[PDB]
Amino acid sequence: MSSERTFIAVKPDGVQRGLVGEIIARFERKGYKLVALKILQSGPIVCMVWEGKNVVKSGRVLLGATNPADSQPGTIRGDFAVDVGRNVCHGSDSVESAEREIAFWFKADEIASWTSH
Amino acid sequence: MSSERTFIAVKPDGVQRGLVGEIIARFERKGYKLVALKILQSGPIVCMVWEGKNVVKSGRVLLGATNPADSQPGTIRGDFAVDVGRNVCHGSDSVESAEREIAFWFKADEIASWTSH
Amino acid sequence: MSSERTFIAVKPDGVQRGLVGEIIARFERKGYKLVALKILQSGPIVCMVWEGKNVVKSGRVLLGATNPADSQPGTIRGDFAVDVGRNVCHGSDSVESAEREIAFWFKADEIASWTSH
Amino acid sequence: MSSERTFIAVKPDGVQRGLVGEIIARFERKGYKLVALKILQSGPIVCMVWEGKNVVKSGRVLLGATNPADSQPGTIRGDFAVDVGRNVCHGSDSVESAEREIAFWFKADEIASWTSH
Amino acid sequence: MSSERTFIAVKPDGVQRGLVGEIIARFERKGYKLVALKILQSGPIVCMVWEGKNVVKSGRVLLGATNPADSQPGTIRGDFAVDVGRNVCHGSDSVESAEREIAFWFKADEIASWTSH
Amino acid sequence: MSSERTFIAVKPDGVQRGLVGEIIARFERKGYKLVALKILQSGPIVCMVWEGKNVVKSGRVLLGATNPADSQPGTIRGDFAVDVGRNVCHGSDSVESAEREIAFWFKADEIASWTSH
Repeated sequence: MSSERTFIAVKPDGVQRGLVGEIIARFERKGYKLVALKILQSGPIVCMVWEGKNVVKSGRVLLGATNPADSQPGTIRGDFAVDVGRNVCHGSDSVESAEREIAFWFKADEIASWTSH
Repeated sequence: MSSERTFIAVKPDGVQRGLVGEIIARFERKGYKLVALKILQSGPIVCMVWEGKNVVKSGRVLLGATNPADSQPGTIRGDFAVDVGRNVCHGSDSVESAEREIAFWFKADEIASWTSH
Repeated sequence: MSSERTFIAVKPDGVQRGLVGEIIARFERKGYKLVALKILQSGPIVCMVWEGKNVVKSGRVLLGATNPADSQPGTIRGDFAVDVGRNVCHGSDSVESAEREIAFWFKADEIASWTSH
Repeated sequence: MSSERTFIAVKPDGVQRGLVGEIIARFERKGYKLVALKILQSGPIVCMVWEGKNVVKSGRVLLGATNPADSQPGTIRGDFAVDVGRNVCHGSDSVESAEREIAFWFKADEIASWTSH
Repeated sequence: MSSERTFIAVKPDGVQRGLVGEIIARFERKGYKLVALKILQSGPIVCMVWEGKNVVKSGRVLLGATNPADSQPGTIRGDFAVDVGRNVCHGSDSVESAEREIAFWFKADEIASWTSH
Repeated sequence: MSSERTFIAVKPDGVQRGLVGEIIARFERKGYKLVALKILQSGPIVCMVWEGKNVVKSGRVLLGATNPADSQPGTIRGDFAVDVGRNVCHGSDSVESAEREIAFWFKADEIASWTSH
């Protein structure tokens, strides 16, 4: 509707195979503003937050069905995943649980903000 | 020689034109391990730290001569910059000042670490 | 069926974000012959005409549903548009109105022609 | 289920238009192990064999419906074919006829094998 | 220095092999404003005009030395040409003969103009 | 001068990181005819033979200086290698030793041949 946020993350298997550039770029080219980032340490992981109108449903469509075997080429699991264990990434589930996800990972100051062009 | 670090950053004009995916990927494909990331707010900026043997001279070669007019296609300023004012990025200058740069921006815990494959 | 023509165009928002290369190439790689081009001046716009068997339905499938929110990644609105106001391009609607569109924009001589390989 | 094989091949029209790199890479990036290759001489052709869990249905989804006019952008016929005569490639049909196809083209020794990472 | 123009063109062999998308995009991504286009009919050809500070020397560096055998990968002849007969394109020679080239091909009205972002 | 051959090969580290598509395509896009292929089994390896006028010096320029630290972005070692141990590939050394290399690996029949377009 306006200025809604959502939460993506990159599982240990993505990071390890060299995919962090690829994911980030697909979000840039759609039009969505990036607003916080960091890494953390099984294996390591990358956390982010993306802002624009509908970022919630759009994200889910970019990623592809959660069971690789069901997803479509053109999407991220469609071009790179094979099983549900090793499925490369997680994206925020609903315009509610965006918050329980964000607020549980990102302290107040970390989130920046600015106007685009 | 081994396990040396260096410091890249993405200027406000890069970020604004949608280049953060592109830069990150060129580092992934050469072989170098990524080890910390964050954003900050003129305009916003992205900070990183990359680890492997020679990451210092390699980085400089990936970016291209500081005066766009002098740099070569195939590199980052060669494919995307036109003048020295608006030149997209900064990369660490020497195996010394890597530190004065890192330590001045990144607190102890932020830097992670792990073994690759 | 044979040697049918159609009419694509690039809205002011496409042109402004730097997409004219991208669109043109997707038509080249499918197999379709290009046969006229020009630019014009809100904002500026790019006009074209493409020839082969079925170019009409194929074009529509390459572009994606007119409401970005409905279209699929892999297509042009799927990878780059977010709302219906700012939806990047227009493609010819039917094997009839191809003409009312062409003939209304392109004078007799402008249309070239040649044999391929 | 485990360690199943399948058989892809590249028709004379693919080879002639310069597509052998493109096809091979789409298989590499999904995760599947390559295990034999060769060429042969109408026109010439390229034969291969790919191994992992489900390689059979996955292959078919990567290629797209056999009638170009029916297939979806993001897939190989979706991005490059126009008619059913000149449709670029053939991929193995079922977990049975994988064999009648393989064994009819590839002598015992040609098939290699190794462990991945 | 400011707002200088230059003249690129695409030879019959480029056009025929499917390169018009590729060339145009390399100019878009550097930063230069596009300002007129058309096609014409041996074989057909594509004409253009590009505007920004230094577009003259930059163009020449993007294309590569005129003798393919001498040019460097990363540039247009470096990635696609083999001999000097069949060398894909022509780019304007000097900030003078930009004019004798432009004015000899493009009537007054065809050249548009606009402000960017 | 005409119809000279040369010999490329892909080391175990290339194959393992998923590069066989990438290499092959760079040869396709320059213009050179492919004429034999196979695989073999430390680790496995891929062998090939490429034909056109000057394929010998061109190949060497596409690959980059043998010491990664010396080579230039835009080339294959420039974009992907870091040390001389793990340097991804080998390409034929001179218009003589093309033969001692070819003939030592490829039996008479394996080499095909055909006319292009």
